[PDB]
Parts: sequence; C-alpha cells; structure tokens
Amino acid sequence: GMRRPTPTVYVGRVPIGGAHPIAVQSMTNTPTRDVEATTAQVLELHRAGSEIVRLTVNDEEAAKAVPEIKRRLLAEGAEVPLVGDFHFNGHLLLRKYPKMAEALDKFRINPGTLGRGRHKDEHFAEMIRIAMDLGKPVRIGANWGSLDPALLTELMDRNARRPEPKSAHEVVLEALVESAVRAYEAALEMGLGEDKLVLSAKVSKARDLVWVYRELARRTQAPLHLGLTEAGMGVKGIVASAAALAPLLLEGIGDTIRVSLTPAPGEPRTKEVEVAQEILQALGLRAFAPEVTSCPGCGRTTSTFFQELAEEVSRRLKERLPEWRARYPGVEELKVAVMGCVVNGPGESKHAHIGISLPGAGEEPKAPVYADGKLLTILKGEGIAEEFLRLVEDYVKTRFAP
Amino acid sequence: GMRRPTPTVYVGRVPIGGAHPIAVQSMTNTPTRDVEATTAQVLELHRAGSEIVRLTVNDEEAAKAVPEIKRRLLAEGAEVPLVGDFHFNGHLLLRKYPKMAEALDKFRINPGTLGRGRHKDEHFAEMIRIAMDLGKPVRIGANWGSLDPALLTELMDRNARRPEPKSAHEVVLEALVESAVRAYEAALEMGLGEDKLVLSAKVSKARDLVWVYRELARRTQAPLHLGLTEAGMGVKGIVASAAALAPLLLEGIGDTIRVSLTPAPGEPRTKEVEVAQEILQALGLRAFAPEVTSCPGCGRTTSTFFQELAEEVSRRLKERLPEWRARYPGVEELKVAVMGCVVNGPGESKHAHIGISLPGAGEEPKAPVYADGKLLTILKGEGIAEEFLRLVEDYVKTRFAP
Ligand SMILES: C[C+](CO)[C@H](O)COP(=O)(O)OP(=O)(O)O
Ligand SMILES: C[C+](CO)[C@H](O)COP(=O)(O)OP(=O)(O)O
Ligand code: SF4
Ligand code: SF4
Repeated sequence: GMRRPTPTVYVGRVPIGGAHPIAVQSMTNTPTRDVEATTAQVLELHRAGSEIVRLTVNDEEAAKAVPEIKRRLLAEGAEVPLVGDFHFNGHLLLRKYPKMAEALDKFRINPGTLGRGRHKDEHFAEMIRIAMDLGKPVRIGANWGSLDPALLTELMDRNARRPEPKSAHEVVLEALVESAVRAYEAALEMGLGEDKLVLSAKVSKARDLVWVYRELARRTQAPLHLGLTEAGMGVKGIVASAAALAPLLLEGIGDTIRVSLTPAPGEPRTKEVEVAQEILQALGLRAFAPEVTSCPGCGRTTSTFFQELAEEVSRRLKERLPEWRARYPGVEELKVAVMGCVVNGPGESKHAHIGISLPGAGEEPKAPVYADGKLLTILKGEGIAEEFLRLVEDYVKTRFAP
Repeated sequence: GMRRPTPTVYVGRVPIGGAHPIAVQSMTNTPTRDVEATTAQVLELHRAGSEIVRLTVNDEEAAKAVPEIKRRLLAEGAEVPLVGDFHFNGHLLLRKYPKMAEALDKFRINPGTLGRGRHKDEHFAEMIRIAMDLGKPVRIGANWGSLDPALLTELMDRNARRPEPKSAHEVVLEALVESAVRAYEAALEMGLGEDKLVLSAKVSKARDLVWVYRELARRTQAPLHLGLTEAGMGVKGIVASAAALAPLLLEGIGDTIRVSLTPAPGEPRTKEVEVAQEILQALGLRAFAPEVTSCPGCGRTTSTFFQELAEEVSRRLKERLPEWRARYPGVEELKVAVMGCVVNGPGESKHAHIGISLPGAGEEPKAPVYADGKLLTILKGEGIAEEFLRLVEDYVKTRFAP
C-alpha cells in the first residue's frame, strides 16, 4: 500500500504526483465576475490551506475578471495557483480571452460537457491545443453527474452482449472510467505532455468512488485528483468524504484532493479545506497542525471538567500555531493527549509527545503529565489547565527548536 | 471484499456477527451510581440508534445501581442490551454483586487491566467463569492505552532477536494483537463458547488500527468490535473515526462499531451515535434515514438560495422521518438530490430517487425535478422549496407504500 508513482505535474509552483505531498485544493463559490469577492475568497481559502484554488469560468464576464483576480493576488505576494473550471463553452472562452487563458495556472475539462458528438472532439482538441500553446496543465475531470450519453449507450450495448450482463449502475461506473481514460489517451496522442495531465472521475457514493479510482489508477499513469463529488451538508458530507477517500489514500492512490461539502447558510467556504487537511493528517500522510488525542470520557471521569480541559487545550494550540509555525520547525507533528482517568490515560499520554491524565473516580486528586513517554510532573489544585499549557509551551520550545 | 464470516454472538436480543447487520453501539458518560441520569442517557442513546449501550461498572456503588437501571429500562419496554465495562476489580464486582452480573447483557474485559502477573490469570478466569455460569457473552477488549507490560517485554525481546528488528511502535502493535489473541484462545480453552466471545484491539491512529484489525481478523474467528479509540473532539474526531473504519469495513472486517468522540462541553452524547450511523450509511452497509446529495455550489449558482434549499430539504426529511418510518417500509433507503446548476444537477438528480436541479447562471429561471431517473416536473417562482417537498412526500407514499 505504498504511494503510486506518477509523473510530476506542476500547477503553478505546486508539484502534483507520486513524488510529492498530496495537495489540498478547493473551489470558490463567489460569482467570478465579482473581482473583489472572488479575490477575497481565493485569499481566504489559500490562507486556510488550500494550495491550489479553482474558480468557475462560466461565461465571458467571468473570463474577463480572471486576469484582474490574478493581478490582485500577485500584488499581495499570493502565489496561489488558479484552476479554471470550464463547461460547455470552454473552447470559446479560452479562444476569445487569451489573457484569461494565460492568467490561469491549469484548465479543467469535463469530457461530458464538451458539446454534442461531432463538435465534442473538436471542442476538446481546441482546449488541448491552447493548453499546449501556453504550457498549461489540464485536468480531464469526468463526473457521473455529467456523463457523456453516447459513450454510455456504447457501453450499455457492450454489456448487453455479455454472457452475464452487469447492472445499469455498474455500466455507468464503467462508462465514467472509460470517459476519463479515452480522453486522457486522446490528449496524449495530440501531444500534451504526461507532465501536463491530471485525471479525475468522481461519483457521489463512497464504495463506487473506490472502485472507479482503483480502475483509473490501474489503467493510467497520470496523477489523480480524488474527491467524492456532491458529498452534501454537515456531518453527513464530512463523514462520506472521509470514508470515501481513506481506503484509496491508504492504498497509495490520489495526488490531490478536494472535499465537496455543501456549506450550511453562513458557514465559511474554508470548512472544506479543514476537512481535507484532517483526512490527510488522520491517515499520517501530511501534518498541518498539532493534534489532540482525548478519550470520550465516561462515568469514571467528571464529564464537564475533562471536556472543558480538552476543549481549552485544543483552543490554545490553535491560538499558538501561527507563532509556532514561524519559530519551531516541525511543530505541525505535535501530538498532545488529554485523558479522563487512569484506565487509558497514562498509556495514551505516553504515546503522545506530551499528555495529561486527569484523575477519575476512586483516584487521588492529582494529574500526571507525561512527555516523551515518561513522567514529567504531577499537577494538582486549580489552574491545572494553565499549568499544562505552560508545560506544552516548554516542551515545544525544546523539541522543535531550530 | 465481502463480509468476514463469524459465529453469531447475541448481546441481549441483538445478534453480532458476519450474518448480521453491523450493530451501532455507544457508552454512557454519566456516573453509573446516578440511576436517574444513567437510565435517561441509556434511553437517549438507544432512541438515537444505539443498539447496544455500554456503561462503566467501576466500583461497588456503580455495581449496585445496575440492576435498578435495568429494571427501569424494562419498565418502559426498552429492551436495550447493557454492556458492563470492567477494569481492575471486575472479578471482585461480579463475584460480590451477582444481581449486577445477571442484569448485564455482556461483560467487557480488558487483558491489560486485570492486575499484576500471577493474579491476572486468576482474575481473568474468575470473570470468564461467571460469564459461563450465567450464559453471558464477553468482549475481550485490548486497548493500547492499557497494554499489558509483561507481554510487551516478551515481544520486545523477541523483536530484538530478529535479523532486522522492527520499531518500538511496531512491537507495541504486535503486542496489542497478541494480548487479544492470547486472551481469546485462553477463554475458548476454559470452555467459553464461540457464540459468547467478541474481540477488540483499539489504537488511536487510523493507519495502525487498519493493521491491527487485519491481523485480528486473520488470526481469530470471532466477531470484532471495531473502533478508533480516543478519537478526540470536533471535526478531527469525526474525520479520524471515519477514516479509520472505512478501509476495514469496505474489506468486510467489523461486526459492531463504537465511535469514541470527545463531546464538546454541552454537546450531546448522542453525537457519536449519529457519526457511527453516518459511517455505515456512507459505505452502503446499513440505511438509517433518507440522505441528501447536494453539490458544493460554486460561482454558477446563487450561493444563499441554493444553500438554504438544501438545508430546508434536509431539515424536513428529518422532521418527517418518525412518521415515515412507521408508515413506509424501506424509506430509510431514500436518496434525494438538491443541485445548484445544469452542469451536474440533472445527472445527479437522475441517480437519486428524486432530485431537483436549480437554475444557475445563464439559465432560464426554472427548476427541473427528476424522479426514478426521469423528468417529473419543472418548478418556477416562489415556494419552489415547499413544492419540491410536496413532490418528495408524494414520491415516498408511492415508492415506499407497504
Ligand atoms: C464544480 C462542479 C463542476 O463539476 C461540480 O458540480 C462539483 O465539484 P466537484 O465535486 O469538485 O467535482 P468536479 O471535480 O468538478 O467533477
Ligand atoms: C471506556 C474506556 C475504557 O477503555 C476507554 O478509555 C475508551 O473507550 P473506547 O475508545 O470505546 O475503547 P475500549 O473499547 O473501551 O477499549
Ligand atoms: S480514559 Fe477513563 S474516563 Fe476516559 S473514557 Fe476511558 S475509562 Fe472513561
Ligand atoms: S452543480 Fe453547478 S452550482 Fe453545483 S458546484 Fe456544480 S457546477 Fe457549481
């Protein structure tokens, strides 16, 4: 289950591929024609951790805005790469607005939103030609919400000739993979470099996504852009996204990710970037920020004190991070434990860089603190929380000193 | 990647094993001695979907309370099975309080919290004897927060003799597996039935959990209780839990799950049960409630109207569910789509049972609705939301009629 080798594709300054960290990306939801709102959100997403940012380029007004958005970003020294998302008229917009084409750092094509049969091949070829002329990379991104219907008919007739035809659902997933593979092969044949081609083939159900990506990974050599499309709102969207991605990421499949959450009204667009980072950090693939390991608490602990302490520690680590990031290289790998009682508290604290085990039911009112697998001190009284946070600050300064 | 066969273990009326749905469980956080608070929370957890509920049985006052909690549950016709969580003094509490022993529906033993070496074997044997005498099932639950240190030394010396010794971390994971396996074999040898034994071996990091469970699954025949221990707070705990479980569940490993979230202060203990259900539903393993598939929205849609509609649909489905569950068998499998524009909106809506595709940028102000893969109607004007919800109600009545 080691990382799938792939050629490197640069999206701006960010390399994508088997030799590189899995890159977090996101997409804006502001109208792209609104230069102020869109530039602000691109910066917001980038500051949250979005290494690459996509924006829809849906019409001429959007196309006209892109060079000004890019100008404004550069003016503040924000080197975030921009992906243009094209559907239906990508070939017209790229042809008509060469300054937009040049301002983007990558073009997204969807093989199912090119046009009707004869025109499809030529629309696709025009986009690919422009990308080659400008040295831009392309994502060929299929999505089962926009599956090429002629290809689906071809595969439905192939399936019908089988001694045991597969289900309609299965054929749809075959067709999605085929859509991406065919387009990938067509681009290569036209001369686009392996260093300029990323593929995706998204579906909205986890088990299907796994199947699809295993097929992509086997059939192609490209870096893969992995995501569960239309994952939805709230806890459902978070859970579905994690569930879908983890099996693939653990098998070494995927070179960049996007988490497709529906924000609740008033919820920041940066939530999807947090989720993406948590997925990669949970699986030990990247480290972005200190993490807190804590027990659920049970009838052995005093629920509110323990929950308050864990919350307070997490809050403080988040407040310290900007400073820590600047002073203490490697601090993103910090593991801190906050535990409710003696059953697992010392042991889990010993597995962390530093951890505290509160006293639970039946225990003397003292809280041992462990660091690097051994007892550091024992805390008691009021301000356990502030004392522990001081010990954590001390530990960081020593362990992650430059 | 089909379901691992296992013998069936009944926990109360709930069967656990390869022939049965993966059971959702949880654990209380109230002091077990508080009969009113604990009974209330057991009912709350059970009504949220916890098919089995664990409670700590840490001391004599807790032990004395258990038969009254069980009485109170039965008095309201709540047949929820109770698992007693025992550490350090399990053998003393079960011996001293036979009415507690009989009131429980399953005993949890942790091989690392039995006692010191010589006494450990006898403590374990006493618990197992009582379980056999009463016909109770047992979980032998190892946890790396409470790993038997003598076993770890034995395995550290075995490792040191290897031509290429493994890391200390790797040896810890070996020891955790060995702890569970040895105890399982010991229980079987003493005469406890294969129909009375569930195993777990929990760690707090996802990739390690996968390794551990693949080993358990191979080395034993028991049903497995799967969970990422000490998963933590908030989005991190949710994501880590999903990430850890999905690879295993998709490979067919795991017969019951528990999600080990730390509640934020004032957050209900039922959140962990929601998360558990979302994991299983995301992976197509169980269906608990209708789900909404929605796009993230982008610069093609009007952010707030779309986000409000998706939120409103999700809210309404949740309000209708108790009634629907009673009237319309199978409704838990309902899939509804709410989509932002024409790019993926119709296609994704066609994959749902019923879905709506709002008009995005450039489009006529009309919203097609699809059901069973084909156009049902087209909505326009105000009250699109109420009209769509009426269509969904109509669709449910027809499709899931008894
Ligand atoms: C932006 C858009 C056009 O496909 C989609 O509806 C959803 O975004 P997504 O889930 O990131 O999927 P794509 O990579 O865009 O296929
Ligand atoms: C309740 C308790 C005693 O092990 C733990 O700290 C945590 O609960 P858990 O994460 O469900 O892990 P166990 O199944 O109890 O090993
Ligand atoms: S460490 Fe103690 S308080 Fe925390 S859930 Fe475990 S047993 Fe309960
Ligand atoms: S369906 Fe349309 S509005 Fe929704 S994210 Fe996709 S492209 Fe954007």
